[PDB]
Parts: sequence; structure tokens; C-alpha cells
Amino acid sequence: TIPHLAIDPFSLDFFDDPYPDQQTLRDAGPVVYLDKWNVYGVARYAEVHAVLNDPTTFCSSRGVGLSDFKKEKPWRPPSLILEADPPAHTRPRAVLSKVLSPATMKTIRDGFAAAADAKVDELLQRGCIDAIADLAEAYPLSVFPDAMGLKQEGREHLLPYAGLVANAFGPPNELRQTAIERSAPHQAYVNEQCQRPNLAPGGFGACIHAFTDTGEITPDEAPLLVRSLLSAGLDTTVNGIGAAVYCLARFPGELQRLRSDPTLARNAFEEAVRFESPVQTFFRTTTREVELGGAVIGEGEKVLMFLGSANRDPRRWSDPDLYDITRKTSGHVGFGSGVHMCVGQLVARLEGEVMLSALARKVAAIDIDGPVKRRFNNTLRGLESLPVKLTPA
Ligand code: HEM
Ligand SMILES: CSc1ccc(C(=O)O)cc1
Repeated sequence: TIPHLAIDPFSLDFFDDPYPDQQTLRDAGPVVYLDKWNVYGVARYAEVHAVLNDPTTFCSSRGVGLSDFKKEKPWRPPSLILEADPPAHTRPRAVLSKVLSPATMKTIRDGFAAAADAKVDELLQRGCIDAIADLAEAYPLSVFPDAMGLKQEGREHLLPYAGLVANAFGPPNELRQTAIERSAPHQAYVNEQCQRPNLAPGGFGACIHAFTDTGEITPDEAPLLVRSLLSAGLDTTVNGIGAAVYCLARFPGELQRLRSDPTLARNAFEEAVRFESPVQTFFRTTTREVELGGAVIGEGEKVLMFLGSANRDPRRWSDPDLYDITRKTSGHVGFGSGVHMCVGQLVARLEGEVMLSALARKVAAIDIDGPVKRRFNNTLRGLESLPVKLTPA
């Protein structure tokens, strides 16, 4: 009944060009079985959205990766927020929701905006730059670690740690085994910068530890909640901003519309989030025998969600392969959906908006003038280098 496919969604050939295989996964049926890793797969928008909004049946406490926490021990202590189910997930979620609240973005927006308005000017003085290293990475690194309240020493560990966390959700391929092999130095620093004495007052991490008084989390739970933002608060914004620049580089008509109306910058970033989906996949584990798409999945089965394929499903989106800064992006699962929907989506949209805003007001053209190289990861889509030449407006 369920179609079986040998497609490896975690191979380098799949990362180079996932779109042909993602249509094969979508059109093969609402639910597929991937013989390479013995998992169920959903690639259409409807099933991916239904799985995300059914946390009781498709839980996350047994791991959002391939590995079953009930069968294998996790490579690191489980996330109190990402790898937990209600009700144990609720209160750590509420703390991170208030630390990254709408009232919090007001205190950092101008600093977020001025730094974006300072980087575009710096890169315009150089002309030919790398949109990944000198923009997609340089801008969030100049903004997010300080907003977290981080020290300056050892800051070159976060991006290797962030890339390793996303790589560990994948199967035991080389990408995962090579990552975890180079882990202990990155883990030691990250865990070190989760303790209360190492967080600057007023930063995100200090606010998390302040939320131990409220009784929603204990002091022993705050370092893990700080570790969640150190694992997820940087590299997805890097790939998200690096996606918008690439999309504006190959869709020059969309760049010119953004120039004429800079207020489209926020939705232009939301469109780049749907179009590229910096988080490609995430797992769930069936807590019961469940029927989905005419397929009866047993208990304790890993179900793979293709968030990028769901953001390009023609059953839900018109012209899903086109970058449209005026598209009604509401409903896309680039940030997830349900009780686990990205708690730091306001921080990511703030960084993406003010950067596309600075580009909309100061850049006239973005021309790719160098070899474009992709960055391979089991969970994250993103470019290693994007050599572009910026024309000042
Ligand atoms: C373009 C930027 C980003 C993208 C595409 C993204 C993507 C996602 C997705 C798809 C999920 C759902 C995970 C799941 O349902 O299993 C998620 C959750 C999460 N994200 Fe993000 N994220 C981004 C930025 C951020 C930022 C800036 C932060 C923190 C400052 C962050 C922290 C988290 C955390 C802690 C969770 C777990 C929420 C929960 O389990 O309830 N992410 N993210
Ligand atoms: C790649 S999305 C993500 C990664 C890690 C965490 C966490 O550390 O809790 C949350 C979201």
C-alpha cells in the first residue's frame, strides 16, 4: 500500500539538488517509506502540517532526529524545549517565549537595524564580497552573541557547534559521525557559556536565568534553555539571510520591487524562508498506531517531515518554485507549526527584515561574480560561499 523508495534524503547528491527527488517523494503518495533508513516519510504540505499539529501521536521527546531516544542514548542531554512533549514542554516554552517576546525585540531593534545599516555600507565600500562569510555570517555574529550576553573569547565555537547540532539529527552517515567526532571542544565552551556567571546582564541568557524565580523552570533547567538558543539562534538566521541574498541575486525583478517598497523587506525574508527552508527536515516518533494518508503506521516508528518540500508543494502553493516577495506566505512550515513552532522566529525575522531593509535602501544590484559553493548538512540547507558584487544605490 505504502510506496517504498531508495531515495536517500541525507546524501550529498540530494543536498546538491533536492527538488527533483522531493517531487518524487510528494507524488509517490501522501506517506512513503524510505528503505535506506527504515523510516516513514511525508513530503506534501497537508501531511507535514497534520503531523506537526498532532504532538500527542507524533511526539518529539523520543528525538526529533533519526535516533530513537527510547532505543539509543542521545549524543547530548535532551533539549528541554525541542525534544520534549506537553506538559513537560509547556513551561520551558513559556520562558523562552517571554525571553524572546515582542516586548524584547523593542529593546534590540535599533541596534539590530543600525548594525545591518552599518554592514551594507561596509560591504559597499569593498564591492565584491562573499555574501555568506561577510554578510550572512558576519552580520548575525555581530548582533546575536551580544544580544545573548556572550563573552568575546571562544566565539568561534558557536557556528561549528550549531552546524554539529543540526548534523546530529541526521542518520549515522559520515556527516554525522565526522561532526560528533569534532564535538568535545565545541560542547565544553557552549555548556560553559550556559552558566549564570558567564552571561552579561540584560542579555537573553541572563533573562532565562532570571526566569528561575518564577517557578516555571528551575535553576538546573536554565543552562539547558540557554543551550537551546546557542544551538539554534545563529546558523538558521545565517542560512535564512544568505538565502534572501541569493534569491535577490537570481531574481533581480524581486530586488527592484523591494527597492521601490522597502516595507516589503519583512515578507521578502519570510518568502526566502519558505523558498529555501533553512531547516529542511525534522523527525517525529509515533506514540501509537496511527492512520495517515491511508497508511497505518505502527508505534515507535520514525516519521520524517520534509519541511522544504512542503513549502514547495503545488497542492498548496501557486508557482512554488518562484520567489515572490508579495506572496501570502502565511501557513508555510519553514518555522514549523504547532506547539513547537520556532520560539525565536521574532529574532530571525528581525535580523532578516532590517538586513533586507538595508539592502533595499542602499543597493541597486546584486550580481553573482564567483563560484557558488554549497554548504552540506543533514538538516540545514545553505551556501558555503556566495561571491557577489554589490552596486550602490
Ligand atoms: C531562519 C531562521 C530560523 C528557522 C528557519 C528556524 C526553524 C525552526 C523550526 C522548523 C523549528 C521547529 C522544530 C520542531 O518543530 O521540531 C524551530 C524551533 C525552535 N527554534 Fe528556530 N529557526 C530559526 C531561528 C531561530 C532563532 C533565532 C532561535 C533563538 C534565538 C531559534 C530557536 C528555536 C528553538 C528553541 C526551537 C524549539 C521550539 C520548541 O521545540 O517548542 N530558532 N526552529
Ligand atoms: C535546528 S532547530 C533547533 C535546534 C536545537 C534546538 C535546541 O537546542 O533546543 C532547538 C531548535
